[PDB]
Amino acid sequence: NLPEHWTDMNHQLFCMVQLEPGQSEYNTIKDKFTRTCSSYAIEKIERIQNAFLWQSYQVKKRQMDIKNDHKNNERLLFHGTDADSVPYVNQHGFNRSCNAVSYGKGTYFAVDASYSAKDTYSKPDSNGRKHMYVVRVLTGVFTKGRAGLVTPPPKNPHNPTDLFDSVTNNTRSPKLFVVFFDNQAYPEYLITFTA
Amino acid sequence: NLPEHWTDMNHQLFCMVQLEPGQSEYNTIKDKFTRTCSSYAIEKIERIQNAFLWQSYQVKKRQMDIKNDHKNNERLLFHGTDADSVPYVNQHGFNRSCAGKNAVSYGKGTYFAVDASYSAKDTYSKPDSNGRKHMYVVRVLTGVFTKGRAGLVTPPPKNPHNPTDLFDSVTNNTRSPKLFVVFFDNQAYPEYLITFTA
Ligand SMILES: O=C1N=NC(=O)c2cc(OCC3CCCCC3)ccc21
Repeated sequence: NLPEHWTDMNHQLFCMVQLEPGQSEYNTIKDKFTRTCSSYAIEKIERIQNAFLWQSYQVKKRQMDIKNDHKNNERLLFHGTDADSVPYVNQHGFNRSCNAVSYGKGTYFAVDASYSAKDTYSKPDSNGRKHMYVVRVLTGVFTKGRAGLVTPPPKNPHNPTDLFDSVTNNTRSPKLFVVFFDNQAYPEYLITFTA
Repeated sequence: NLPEHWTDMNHQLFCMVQLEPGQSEYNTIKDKFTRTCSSYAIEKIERIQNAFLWQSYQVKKRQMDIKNDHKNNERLLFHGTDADSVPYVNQHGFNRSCAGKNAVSYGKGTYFAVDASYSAKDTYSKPDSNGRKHMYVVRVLTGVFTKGRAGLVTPPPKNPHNPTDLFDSVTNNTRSPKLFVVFFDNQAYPEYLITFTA
């Protein structure tokens, strides 16, 4: 059930597709980044076409839409990483088992590209290049996190196994989200850029 | 995609079904257990019907069936646990983030035993305040495996020059496997819960 805007993959199940500058899709992703990172230079934007990761993510989306009884469970967020982690994320997505983790032992995503653009996250490589993903994240129903969580808290400790979907730094005005399960986040675009 | 022999759950996403001694379904699990645990006695065997865990696991199985040549990717293995963990495993499955360090570590992941006698150790199936021990019977996507190492947080690569193309699982011994370790969510479906006593 591969999305229409994906380009043909000659019957393969993984491809990184470089976007054409000045076309609709590239302009949309560039604008999301330049909202907070207009001082940075974009070398390229690639679309991640990973059929298996997409399948597993879409199953978790359909389940969360049923569980929560509404369809507003997805946000587009940013994730900076080092060059040596890019092949793993492209093929396998995000892994909590692989910086501060003050809101719990999960994978962190930023609302603002400027946060992910810090050298501690998007570490410049031996050529000065920095790497940041644009990510579809199933944030669903969220609560404030805290140090040492291995899953989100329960919604009511009367039923300890009915969990929040994610945690955040601030519930009224979130700037980051943490997810604790595989296939709750789909890396959709990779931005390669310089300071 | 829910199996046609499951009980009708009437819109519900989750149910535990108590099996009847003398049914083939009960007897096969009883025999699999008693092969190595004939000193213990079974109280009851429950079929775990968890729609979401089943969906996510069957998607992973179809993907491993495509990726691997013509491999039998699935084994039926045992997992002992404490009573405090049973409600979470029934609803959410096996979380590597909650796993203990094993007395012989082949990596940081969830451990599954070939023999019920391994899982029947008090270290894993801790007796509760009523002297009941709990063991799951689990469908596990072992796939293509190699001998593990204590340092691992994912299975190792098949080829050191292609670090992202990974083994599916690791074992203690490739020639005579007695334990498997998996490192990803929805690679194991808790199928039956055995409640047993001395
Ligand atoms: O883009 C990111 N890539 N990798 C991260 O680990 C990461 C982490 C992150 O917030 C970490 C949080 C910040 C406030 C204090 C506690 C810790 C935000 C973005 C990122």
